[PDB]
Amino acid sequence: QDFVAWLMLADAELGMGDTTAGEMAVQRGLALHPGHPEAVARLGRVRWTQQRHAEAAVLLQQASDAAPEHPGIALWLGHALEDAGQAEAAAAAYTRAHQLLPEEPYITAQLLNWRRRLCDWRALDVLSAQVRAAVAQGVGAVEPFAFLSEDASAAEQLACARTRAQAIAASVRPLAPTRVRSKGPLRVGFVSNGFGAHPTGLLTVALFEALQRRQPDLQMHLFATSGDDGSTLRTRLAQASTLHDVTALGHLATAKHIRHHGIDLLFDLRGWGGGGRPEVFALRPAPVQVNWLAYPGTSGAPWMDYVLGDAFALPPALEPFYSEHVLRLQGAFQPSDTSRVVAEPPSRTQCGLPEQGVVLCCFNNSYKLNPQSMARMLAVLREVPDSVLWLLSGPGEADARLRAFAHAQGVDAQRLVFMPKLPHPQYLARYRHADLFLDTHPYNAHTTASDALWTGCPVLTTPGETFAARVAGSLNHHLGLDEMNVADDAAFVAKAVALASDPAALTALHARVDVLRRASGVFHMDGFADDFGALLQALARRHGWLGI
Ligand SMILES: CC(=O)N[C@@H]1[C@@H](O)[C@H](O)[C@@H](CO)O[C@@H]1CP(=O)(O)OP(=O)(O)OC[C@H]1O[C@@H](n2ccc(=O)[nH]c2=O)[C@H](O)[C@@H]1O
Ligand SMILES: [Mn+2]
Repeated sequence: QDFVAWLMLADAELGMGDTTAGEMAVQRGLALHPGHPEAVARLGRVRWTQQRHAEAAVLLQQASDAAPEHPGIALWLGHALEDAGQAEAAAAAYTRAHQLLPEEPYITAQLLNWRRRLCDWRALDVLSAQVRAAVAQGVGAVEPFAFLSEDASAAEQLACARTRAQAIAASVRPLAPTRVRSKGPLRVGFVSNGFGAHPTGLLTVALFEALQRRQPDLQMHLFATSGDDGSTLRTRLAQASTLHDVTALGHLATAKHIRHHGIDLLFDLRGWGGGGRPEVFALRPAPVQVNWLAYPGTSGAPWMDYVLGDAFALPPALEPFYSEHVLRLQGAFQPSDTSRVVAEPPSRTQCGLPEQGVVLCCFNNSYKLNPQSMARMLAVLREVPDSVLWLLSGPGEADARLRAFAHAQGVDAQRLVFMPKLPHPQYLARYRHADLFLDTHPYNAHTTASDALWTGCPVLTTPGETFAARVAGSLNHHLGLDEMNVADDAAFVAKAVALASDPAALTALHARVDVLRRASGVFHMDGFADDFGALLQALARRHGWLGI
């Protein structure tokens, strides 16, 4: 007959992963004091872990109303609103929560991440500062993936990453160590939530296909942390490897499953950004663990032996900012699905383009569209009379905010065009109307840059000082397109303008993109598989492998 105790014990089930016996406890808490903000909020947290995202928000909105000053409620409400797909309302609650506890960094950082997603730039500079300070001070549980959006050095990214990795490591007891097998075929494993219609699957599929044909001595094992999505990608990946569906397994069981298969080299294709699975790596189920492709920066993690980069994206000057030992592929670090035949799109009109005019384009998640990147794109529009800027439609009112900024920047708002979300092949097809792709800084197009070039659309970029800001530049460089890697904003604006105001030169550059996309190594997955396989083998011998 004890109220406080019920919620306290309901919390103990949560914490230990007890949705069902935890709900019995919360419900009985509500049967003593019905409508009490502390229980009403808690019931909404149940529904939320049970994945009843919409009922959660209805309940958490009650509490919030019953106590608009309770910061924990304000915050919990926001998560539910977010996970219920209500972007704008979600950012309002974090805005309130931040205002209730102006100096709680944990909240500031989630606030910042949501504003960037909605292209809401109010007091952006102050929030960015507060997040970076929090990284400095070790506080805030800033997430390394979110941090990539900030203009922060490689030194700051390492701080963020390694603090985060160290907190996780302190809560985890690694599996007993093991060594790379001495003899026999190498077992190489990759952990990922994106084996299907997602960037990781999309980038790695033709590569796994080539490895299957060309590197018979390496056994590729995919550990998929997501179920089968019906995509040809997922099916092709399963056909080109041994795919283990470990969706549903906890961290410990996933790590145990990897160990069960005696994986020699384990690759994190998550990496710091997915649902996670970070403790799966903290458990050290494989003797050599490699950060590659998925997370574009250092893991900062004591459980990660290596990072796999390339000479341009991960140049020598950048090595000290990586906790891992750095390995490099001979060409670009990024593979791609060179089996794609880009289809033909609907007419320009049907894609919301004017029938005439240069179409500048930047397809990229909203959080990469920062003021600096937008402003240099708007500058090109201002200098080139009939051009247009093509963007992906973003969440909530992001599109309207960009429109207003275009106006504020002296550009007719209607010269922005927003592509709705489209299955991959239809989206890829859109590039055939694109004249020039304008990269963002400091977080480049990554998968979208690969898409553009594969279709034949040039990418203009300003290689920066962190790996995430040199990816597009690495593709350009390995393709041979160095004139498309330029020094700074002024040079980026001047280059996009020289090209857009001269349609013959722009056409010549499309023809040059086409020759180089045929000739260069960037899009030869046979040679990528050879180089990848040889690296894997050399790395395994360095750890005792005596070969097949
Ligand atoms: C792989 C990589 O280099 N970067 C990581 C990726 O590995 C990771 O798993 C993901 C998790 O956050 O973060 C970035 C993705 P990143 O590489 O940044 O790729 P994004 O720009 O997020 O691209 C999303 C994907 O959706 C496709 N698209 C987009 C819009 C549309 O309407 N239709 C469509 O098909 C694009 O081809 C792209 O492949
Ligand atoms: Mn298995």
